Amino acid sequence: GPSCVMDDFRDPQRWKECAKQGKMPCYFDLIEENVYLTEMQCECTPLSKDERAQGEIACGEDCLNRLLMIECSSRCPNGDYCSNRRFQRKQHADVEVILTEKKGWGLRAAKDLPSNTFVLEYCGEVLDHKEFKARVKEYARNKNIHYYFMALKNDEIIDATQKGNCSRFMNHSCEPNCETQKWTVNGQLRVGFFTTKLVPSGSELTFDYQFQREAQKCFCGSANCRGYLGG
Ligand SMILES: Nc1ncnc2c1ncn2[C@@H]1O[C@H](C[C@@H](CC[C@H]([NH3+])C(=O)O)[NH2+]Cc2ccccc2)[C@@H](O)[C@H]1O
Ligand SMILES: [Zn+2]
Ligand SMILES: [Zn+2]
Ligand SMILES: [Zn+2]
Repeated sequence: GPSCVMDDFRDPQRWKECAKQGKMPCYFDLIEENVYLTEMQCECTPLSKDERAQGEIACGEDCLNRLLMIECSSRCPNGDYCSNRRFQRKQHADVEVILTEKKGWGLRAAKDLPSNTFVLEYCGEVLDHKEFKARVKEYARNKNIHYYFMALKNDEIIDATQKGNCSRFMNHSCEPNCETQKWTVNGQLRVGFFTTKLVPSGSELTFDYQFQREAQKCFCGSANCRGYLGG
């Protein structure tokens, strides 16, 4: 019933207004890139203008970068035509945040999304496994229902609880239709959601949310459903 679009979140005044009549999620800090505490060229042959004209893919599936899960930079053999800079160009799919029967807010496809399609970056604060643990107990002491945690690399856990983006409304499903993929962008590892199937317009977007220890009941609906979240 109550949905909103990506751009609803860029006005804090308007949003906190919609927050008070439950037509938008609880407020948080919207970010495009990741917060921290401190922290090599493509090899495809160029396409012509003749080949740009029929829309044939620049740095498509045969690209040494793409295949190592490393995004091109500005100085790539296809430059602007290069299609393997999806993170940097924020080439996100069309998604609305929706309200789910029992899961809190969720994410649905506003159009048909083909398989292996960049949905969004999971952005947030990047913590070392000390900070993260302090935070887990801080949040358990706060009795926060929801949990916005994810491992990135050894001693690097991304926490969207306070600061983050609409990727954090992605819900679990024991039979999902997206997966995480870890990508390098200027030698900084980044993590985005990518579709694993042909999600129809209107359908909820879901992944296999894996995490440590009150194990939460799972309402994914799916047949052959674990029954609880975790691992
Ligand atoms: N099948 C399900 N049954 C029951 N509860 C479910 C559920 N799937 C999701 N939940 C609820 O979601 C919380 C986490 C969610 C917030 C989304 C929530 N809807 C909200 O409104 O904030 N983030 C996940 C995440 C983490 C890191 C990167 C990306 C995503 C859970 O702790 C659970 O409460
Ligand atoms: Zn290439
Ligand atoms: Zn390229
Ligand atoms: Zn389930």
